Amino acid sequence: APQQINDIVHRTITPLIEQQKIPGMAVAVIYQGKPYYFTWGYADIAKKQPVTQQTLFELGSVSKTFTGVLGGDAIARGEIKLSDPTTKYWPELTAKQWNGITLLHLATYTAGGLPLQVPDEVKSSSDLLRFYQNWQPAWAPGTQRLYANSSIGLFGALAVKPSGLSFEQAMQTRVFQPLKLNHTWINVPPAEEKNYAWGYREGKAVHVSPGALDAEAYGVKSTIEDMARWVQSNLKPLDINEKTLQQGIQLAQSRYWQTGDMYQGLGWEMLDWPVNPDSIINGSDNKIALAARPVKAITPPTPAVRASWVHKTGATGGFGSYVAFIPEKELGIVMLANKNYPNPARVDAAWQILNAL
Ligand SMILES: *[B]([O])([O])C1=[C][C]=[C]C([N])=[C]1
Repeated sequence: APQQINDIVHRTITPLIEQQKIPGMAVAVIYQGKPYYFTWGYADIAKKQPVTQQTLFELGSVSKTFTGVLGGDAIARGEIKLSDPTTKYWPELTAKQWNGITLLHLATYTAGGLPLQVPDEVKSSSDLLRFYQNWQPAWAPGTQRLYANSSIGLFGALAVKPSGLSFEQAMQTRVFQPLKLNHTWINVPPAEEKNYAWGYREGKAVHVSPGALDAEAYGVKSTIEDMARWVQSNLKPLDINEKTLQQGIQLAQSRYWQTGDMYQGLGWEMLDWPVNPDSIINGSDNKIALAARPVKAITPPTPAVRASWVHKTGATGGFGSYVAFIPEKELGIVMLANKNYPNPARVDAAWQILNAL
């Protein structure tokens, strides 16, 4: 890396690790459309295995970007519409609530109070349906934003319906492969197990446990290299050869709703650039990010705005990730750690480094 970049990263990251007590970390800066990688520490402390560019990490919520992108591609293919009511795809979903809730609502957390999480007692397809049928909304559709896995997960389960594929095959075929994310998995195969880092929560080594709609809402595992490649793709959609994906990417970055100074895409979250750092930093905090907030509709939605600060945080019980990019400046960063540390800290660091370029 050019010394500038080096200095920046090191200057900012080291202290973060030290303070947060992060066992491993990989970072990639995308500068002028070129990535530069940094790794630190361990992937597995016990076996003293270090973090490399091949180490796999749990994306947690950053999976939502993928979901949102696979959904846009489906839209671009003419297989679904955001305006379609949910029932068109899950006709058994017969209860009165479901009435006017469309794919758009689900995909954006504005359905009217769907829970953050799917209850752990929900296992079968039967449990699921019940869960849905019996859910009672707190608000009218399209009035209040509630960050929810059961909201977005559901959208992604249904988006792939017309295709005929399972969520995983569709992601693979339609997203991973075309983009050349060969080390990106929902289910990590045996041949890759050796590179899969241990999450660490309370000194204990942990892995994401399976659950309803996990693939769809938080099930991706990937590497710093593939992450960087994913960031490059979202930064320059137009260079993507596959029409639908290209288009699909752009739709995921479209602005459907606004709250405070933030806009809701399809998995992505964006702000206007330049941005008020206090805004994003503090906004990232759980108390704020997970709360119920009133939304204003953008009618019609605004197409992907080059001047933005695009991003998404993500976490599992043993990991914590962050991605941010500014299409207009051809810059981004990706931060992967095998420890779930505080959001604002991630935000602060990303902004420091990115502000410096
Ligand atoms: B996801 O893993 O529920 C997620 C959302 C917002 C912040 C973070 N760290 C994770």
